[PDB]
Amino acid sequence: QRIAIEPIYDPSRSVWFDPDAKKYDKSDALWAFCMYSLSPEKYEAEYGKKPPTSLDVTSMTSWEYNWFGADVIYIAKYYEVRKESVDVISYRHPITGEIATYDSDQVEDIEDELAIAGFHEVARRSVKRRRVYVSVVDGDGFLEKPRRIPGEHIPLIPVYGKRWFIDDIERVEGHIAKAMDPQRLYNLQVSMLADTAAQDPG
Amino acid sequence: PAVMNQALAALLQQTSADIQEVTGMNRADMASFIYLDNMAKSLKRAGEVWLSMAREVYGSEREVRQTGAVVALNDLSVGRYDVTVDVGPSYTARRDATVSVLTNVLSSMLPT
Amino acid sequence: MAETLEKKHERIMLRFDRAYSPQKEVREKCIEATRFARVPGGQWEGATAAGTKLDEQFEKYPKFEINKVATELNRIIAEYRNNRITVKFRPGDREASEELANKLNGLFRADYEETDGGEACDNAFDDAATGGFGCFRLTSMLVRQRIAIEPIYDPSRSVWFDPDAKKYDKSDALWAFCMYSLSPEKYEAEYGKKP
Amino acid sequence: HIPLIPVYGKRWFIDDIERVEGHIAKAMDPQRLYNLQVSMLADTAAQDPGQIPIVGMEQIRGLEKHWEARNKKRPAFLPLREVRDKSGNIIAGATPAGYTQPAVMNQALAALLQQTSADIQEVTGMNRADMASFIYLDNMAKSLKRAGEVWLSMAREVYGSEREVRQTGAVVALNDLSVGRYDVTVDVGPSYTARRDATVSVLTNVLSSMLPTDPMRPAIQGIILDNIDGEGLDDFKEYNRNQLLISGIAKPRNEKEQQIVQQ
Amino acid sequence: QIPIVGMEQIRGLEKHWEARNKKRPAFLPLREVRDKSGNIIAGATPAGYTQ
Amino acid sequence: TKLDEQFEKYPKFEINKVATELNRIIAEYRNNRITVKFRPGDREASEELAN
Repeated sequence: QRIAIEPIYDPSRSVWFDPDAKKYDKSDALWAFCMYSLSPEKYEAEYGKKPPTSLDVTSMTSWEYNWFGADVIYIAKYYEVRKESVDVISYRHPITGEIATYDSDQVEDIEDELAIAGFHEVARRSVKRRRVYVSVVDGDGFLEKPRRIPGEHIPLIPVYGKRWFIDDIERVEGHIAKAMDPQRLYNLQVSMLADTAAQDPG
Repeated sequence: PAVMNQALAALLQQTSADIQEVTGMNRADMASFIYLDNMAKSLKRAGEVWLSMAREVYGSEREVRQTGAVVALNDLSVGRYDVTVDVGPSYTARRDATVSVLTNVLSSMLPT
Repeated sequence: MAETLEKKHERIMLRFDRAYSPQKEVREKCIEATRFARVPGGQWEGATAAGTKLDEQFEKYPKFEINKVATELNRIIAEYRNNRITVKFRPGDREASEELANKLNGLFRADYEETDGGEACDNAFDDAATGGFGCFRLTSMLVRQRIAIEPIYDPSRSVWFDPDAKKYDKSDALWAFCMYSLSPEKYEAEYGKKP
Repeated sequence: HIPLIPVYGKRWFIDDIERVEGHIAKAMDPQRLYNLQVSMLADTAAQDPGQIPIVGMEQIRGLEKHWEARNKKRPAFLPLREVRDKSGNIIAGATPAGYTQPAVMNQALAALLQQTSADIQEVTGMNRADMASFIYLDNMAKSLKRAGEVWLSMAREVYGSEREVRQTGAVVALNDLSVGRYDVTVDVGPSYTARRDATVSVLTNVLSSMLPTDPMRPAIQGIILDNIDGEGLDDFKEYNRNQLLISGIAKPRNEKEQQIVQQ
Repeated sequence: QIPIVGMEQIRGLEKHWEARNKKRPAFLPLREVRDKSGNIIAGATPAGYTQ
Repeated sequence: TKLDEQFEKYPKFEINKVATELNRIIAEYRNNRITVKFRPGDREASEELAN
């Protein structure tokens, strides 16, 4: 097993968080979405034959843009955080030290050594923990049923240029938003001068 | 012939000058400081998430050298580790990290 | 007259209005300033949709925005983010005060690092330098007990003090309010079904 | 104490009312007047770009195609008629009557552009005191001092009193009382991620103000190198500590060196 | 600046002067100033401009 | 505009001058990339753990 770091493409129209999270790093969030586009053939590869797909909708893109591709199929990943109750069933084995042992519920089922050198002793303490589940959904139903991922936090890491919290809404800014008006006014000035010059040469 | 009215010339100069004005102690004077500072506090959160995720994949560390699990196990009630998440320069190999700090220790020393 | 008996609640509500009224025009300027400097179209707010008929139409006046007041503010904020400063706990003249100071400002560092201290301080300074008022909170969370440092968002329209406190740090205050917004579903989560 | 810690940019108490100010309130009027100046200049410039000749209808009838293509073809001349009154007499020549005017950029607008652009930089901003960020950074320190006082008052009820007869606190959960105010003072200083940074930062300031002489300087360097350091420095650090403790500066921590290398 | 003209000097030709900045006219038409007897007293140029 | 029963379009020249500073900022980061550190603590075994 391994931990991997992967990139996310088009974050502006792909990542959506709980509207109740206010911190920079979104620590206090309880769910999130991560959308990505897909081709009909790759949707046929996994997820089986299936109906002809029901993609998600945002009504965001093609806003001043040309469309030619019907290879849309938008799929999303869904992250949940739940409390749940898990039984710690410690094999606190007296020998070779081993005081205050772990034995979470998900250990014994996979770890079947037939209890070589552990003993069982106190194993009847139930504790509320915190786990994270992941799922794959579309506009119709579940492409992949929920399963728990190995951690405690939502594994999405946001990066901002400049971020502020103004009126119940988080606001960001890059490095070119402030220069739109002078640039697109300079362009108009040059374009208007060119043809006026070209109209009456001599 | 054509004339190139005065208002257009004034607008050309004004807009061309304003584009540079709007867009941009040694470090803080540069226009790229805030972005490079907000990147560090994102990497700090990434480190925290990695630490929380690594215990269940590689197992707890514990001491009595640094020895982990046997086949696949976590250990619990071992407590928070004694490390602090920070940021620093990115190095391809460990040797670069060693020589980079040792050469900074040097060059601040009189020959003696 | 208390708890279930809401006779305490009318007093609380009256105190809210008494605290809100004096500091009402002051906070409007702070909010307007932050919005003027940060929101993309906020420099023209108040006019926005203004124009003339122009032969039975409603063409609106062009409203270009060339933001030139934010550069010095960014310089000031970068100045602080370069050198962040924190609490020190200097010792005294005694046999054991050295170890006492060491222990105390190690505990404080532990509390500041393992919670949202850095975010709280950065947010407070940013708001204070932009509008003029910032704030942050100091609570005690259960993890087997701990002191935690937390940020406060939108201090201008969220924090209201006793109108009888006059000092910089509001030491001589006897009550205060801290508002925050919430979603209907999260209101259903805790606080029960409720009205 | 109430656990809320206010932070102000600039604060004054004027008429029974507390008044605050940031760094952009003073510059709103010049900025939003500059915006209006630019917006008003743009469309005035865009209204009348060039010049067009003006003629009478019967002075050019039948000759429009020659004037239409005067920039593509290369005519040797352009024909036109004269202006005749109702009885057939000539009163004006064959030249066009006049031309339209292009945009002008009145002088008051130019003066306002320059003045407002200059005023924005004037209103908004011994070495430290000359900078425009000093007052904000000074008001932050006195907020942090109050935060320290609140934390120290609240920490006694959570971690217990200290006492000394080392610093050992409670047993299960207790406060102790009538132990009195502590012997510390709240201040501000640079913020460090780890303790090692704090140690090396002050030790290197103690150094670099010392002439190369006296035992001191090697001891300071040894103490500095004992802290700090990262990956792959095990052997170097052990070699350093050996020389640091055989010279009576390290105080063996009663495990192996007091009986092996110290002896 | 706005040109100043007489009412009878431009009647029936407003659509050409309205669109002089969008379309690219080869010229602009205008009439002369005539007195009560029908004699010409002024040319086809506008009388003046505002300041 | 129509322009005598056609649809000639306005010329729209584009002179991109806003990307130079953005490229400078990006080059600044790509020259110095920075990553996670994992500083040690004050304990007998924290050094090896951090390594």
